[PDB]
This record gives sequence, structure tokens and C-alpha cells, in this order.
Amino acid sequence: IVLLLDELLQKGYGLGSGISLFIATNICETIVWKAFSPTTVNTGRGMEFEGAIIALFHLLALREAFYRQNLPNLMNLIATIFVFAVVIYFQGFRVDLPIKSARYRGQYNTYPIKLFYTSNIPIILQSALVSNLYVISQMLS
RNA sequence: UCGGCUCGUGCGUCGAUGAAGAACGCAGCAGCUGCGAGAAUUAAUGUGAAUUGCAGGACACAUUGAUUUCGCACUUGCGGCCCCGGGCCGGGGCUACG
Repeated sequence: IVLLLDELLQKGYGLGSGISLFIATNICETIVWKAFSPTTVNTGRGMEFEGAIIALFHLLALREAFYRQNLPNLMNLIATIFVFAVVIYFQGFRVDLPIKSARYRGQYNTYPIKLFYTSNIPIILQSALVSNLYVISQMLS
């Protein structure tokens, strides 16, 4: 099933290295999280088939500060947007190094040395893999 | 042929309040040209959305609104007088002949 897709996706825009798969599924758990509430059929203890973001008839008085132990869709979105804003701010940090052609007098370019200077996959995976390797070892043992 | 030459017309305005001329410097990226450390121009007015070889003006929509060097001497040499500030240094104003 996936062997055929392995070689074809690389050609073109450049959505290869399997990272295009990771972003699609990772963002999916974030974006379809909102759409889960209207489509959720399980209730547990409170009605959910009609959604929980707007439930004024069910609650109301109305306790807007509900228990966010399941479907925290109301509160986690508040905190996550803060993380999105802070990361992009630190993403733009870089030290610009003056650079010029060794033959032509004129335009000056800058070699950018990013603050991270390493793609997130090489750094975070090396810490993600060891965390996964630790867990599987303890589960087996 | 965005240059000359010739004729004609009107005007006919330089300078110690420092001229003509010279030097040096000024553009984000030599010359010519334009400018003077406010240096490829500031203000104002009119005009009105461009400048342009290249990305880079929030252009308040009341589109205010784009388009220096050339007192004594000429080596930056040496002063003097009066103030100001910092503790000798820096700044300002003076100091040619008739």
C-alpha cells in the first residue's frame, strides 16, 4: 500500500522525507479536535451528541467553568495559541553575517545563522527517540 | 539630429552680509551632474500619485501628500583677549590694510 507512494511523493514541491506525513497527522489531532465535539456520540455522563462548546440549554444557572478532564477543547486552545505565538517569535532569531562575492563589487548579501541553527526534526527526534526507547525498555522489563 | 552658426528682441541683476575661481567632501548599492557636515538636499508654495537599474516610504485619506577649506604664517604650524562647560581639555565670540 505504501511502497508505491514512497518514491512518487519526493518529486515536485518537496514534501518528502516523511515529514509531510507527520505534519498532516499532527495538525489533524489539533484541527479535527474542534470538529470532534459536534460529531462525538459518546456521552459518559453528560450529553455530547449535540456538542459541548455551546450548551446553554443543557446547563442553563450556566456553569461556563466546567470540568475539563475530557474534551478540554474549551481551555487547551487558550494555552496553545500562546505557544504558537512565542515559538514563531523565537523562530525569526538569527545572526546575520555580512558576505560578498569574491569577484564582484556591489551588492552585499548576508549568511543567516539561525538561532536554532538545526532543523527541529534532528534535535527533537533525538530526544523523542530516547524517551520512547526508555519507555519500551521499562514496559518490557 | 535634444548640436552648432547667424540675425533679431526684451532685460541688463557680482563682491568683506565676503564674489568669480579652486580644493575636499556628500547617495543603500567611478564620471558627468546636483549639492555643503541639515551635503544626490531641509522648510514653504504650487502641483498632484509616483521614483525606478535593483527588494527596501504605513505615502496621517484632515493621501502633509509620493513625485566645509582656500590674528601671524601658509607647515591644517603658532598665538593673544573675553566668556561658557568639564578638570589642562573642549566650545563660542573677537583680533587684516586703507
